[PDB]
Amino acid sequence: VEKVFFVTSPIYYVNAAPHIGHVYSTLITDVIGRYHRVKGERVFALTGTDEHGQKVAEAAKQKQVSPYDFTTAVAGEFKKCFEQMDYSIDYFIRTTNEQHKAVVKELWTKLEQKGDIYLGRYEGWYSISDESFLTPQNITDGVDKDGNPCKVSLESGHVVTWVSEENYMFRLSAFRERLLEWYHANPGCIVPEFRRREVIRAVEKGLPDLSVSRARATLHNWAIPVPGNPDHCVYVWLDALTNYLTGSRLRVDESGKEVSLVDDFNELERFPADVHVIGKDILKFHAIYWPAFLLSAGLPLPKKIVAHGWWTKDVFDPVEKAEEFGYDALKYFLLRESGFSDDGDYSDKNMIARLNGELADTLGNLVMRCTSAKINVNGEWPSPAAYTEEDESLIQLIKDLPGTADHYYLIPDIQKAIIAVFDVLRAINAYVTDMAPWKLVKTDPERLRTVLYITLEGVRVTTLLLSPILPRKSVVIFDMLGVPEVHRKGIENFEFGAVPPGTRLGPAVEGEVLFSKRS
Ligand code: MET
Repeated sequence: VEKVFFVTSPIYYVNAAPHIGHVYSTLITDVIGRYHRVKGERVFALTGTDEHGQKVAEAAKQKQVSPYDFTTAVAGEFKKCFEQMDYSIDYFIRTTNEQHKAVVKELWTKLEQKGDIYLGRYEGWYSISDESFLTPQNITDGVDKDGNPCKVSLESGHVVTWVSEENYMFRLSAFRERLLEWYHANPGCIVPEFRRREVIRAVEKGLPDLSVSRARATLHNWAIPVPGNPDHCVYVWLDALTNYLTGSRLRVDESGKEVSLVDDFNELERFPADVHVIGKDILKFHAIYWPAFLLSAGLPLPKKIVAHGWWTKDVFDPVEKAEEFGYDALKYFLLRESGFSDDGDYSDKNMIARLNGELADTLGNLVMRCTSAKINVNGEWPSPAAYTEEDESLIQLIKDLPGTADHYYLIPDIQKAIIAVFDVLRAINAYVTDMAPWKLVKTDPERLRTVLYITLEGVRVTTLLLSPILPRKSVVIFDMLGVPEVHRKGIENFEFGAVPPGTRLGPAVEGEVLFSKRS
């Protein structure tokens, strides 16, 4: 299928200012989308804000402001944060958007028409902060904002309240077997594997029907009305999930403004998403509810959901840390340190260790060596002579790197991808140290040609595969190496030897620093 590669992030509640967590989830989305662009693929990356609901309404009230004013303000904060963070997201959707509201009504009507929505009651627990329905097995004892007894969610520890309302119910129970068939027929669809196992376990125990409307008073009328029943408002999560479907049907300005909503998702060739990036805290909504709505509506299911280890929505300001330590470096650190396990050492100490250790010493030092006037005296890419077995062994590593990094990026496990690239980087260092090209300038010019060219090409290819992570710094590196633009993207330039000998390096600004060491 030739289609637009469609990668999304969650859309974040606007009850508070954007923080780390939002920046991480969108960072992952950004990176995946950036990697597919360097492969020369069509990409559409989506991010945005979740603006309706009781949670947000009550946050706006607590600040003595109108919901319209409050969502617009916080959303603007989110837009400023993501711009400052230097992403490359193709569109920023808001659920207050009028074109979005129309897709929600369409989808609602489609589910109703398919027979999958009936009027019933929900009587049970609810976490307003998580906008989540919970069974009694999922709550426990706690304390409110005053030490007063109360019940909280096991999931998140937020206060839960009992709800007894006549609600429109979605027939989630009817989709249990079809979802299990989906999980098993596509064992890559949920990443990492242990979260794929969790979802299956849960669906296997059985599924209750899901409330998809609420009484309009309860939401403070800050919500999308149920089509043909203005007493009710569409559940914030059904509303929220439809974000993905909406964004797949929006034609976008050259300045990121929606200008048109197309009738049919096929028209823009984006739906269904090839990867949903989410945090572990919103797995049920994306891996159970979402495909059930889509199976009901006759729509196509996503290909991959990847749930990382952070808590999506919840001492570290992203922009200030990036001002201190560097943007690409901060992004690199976040991506390198965490797996699907949120047990990352995020201290200033470990940030500096990785900055100095890997960015400055492994990669930075290596770039400076092969470009320096000491070693590379003609400031160009040499023609290599004959390769020795040690030469060939390093070359093999470089030739194998792209296919390996590619598979990691596609899982997606971006940490593993970085580790693979830096293994090759550590090897190239060991080769350089072994060959001592600095001594070779004098002793053996022909030998140097070989060592230097292999060093250049290794640095080029690692840098290319590192470019979705270090997008500003890779441009600097390519500039230093003198790599023509056309060679900076495309799978054509994954191949060893795509930049010809004789290519001149780019001027030198000997106020160096690729990465300046710290503390
Ligand atoms: C459809 S993504 C919804 C995510 C939710 N608004 C959150 O912030 O966790």
